[PDB]
Amino acid sequence: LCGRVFKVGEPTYSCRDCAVDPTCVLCMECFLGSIHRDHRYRMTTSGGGGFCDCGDTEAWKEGPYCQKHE
Ligand SMILES: [Zn+2]
Ligand SMILES: [Zn+2]
Ligand SMILES: [Zn+2]
Repeated sequence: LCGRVFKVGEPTYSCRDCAVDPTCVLCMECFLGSIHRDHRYRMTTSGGGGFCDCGDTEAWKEGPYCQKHE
């Protein structure tokens, strides 16, 4: 699993099509290797803290894993 903890200023990505709720997010590496880069995504700059949800089926209605972690 990715598990990346976001640092100050780091971009986080959600998918408006696949996220189960708005707290479901991916780090940049997982987002760019995921199906969601072709979807309606939303980038929010992190203030630090929280973690990447790559791999969590309860976080994503489709495409829970990126190509690196699948
Ligand atoms: Zn990640
Ligand atoms: Zn990943
Ligand atoms: Zn998506």
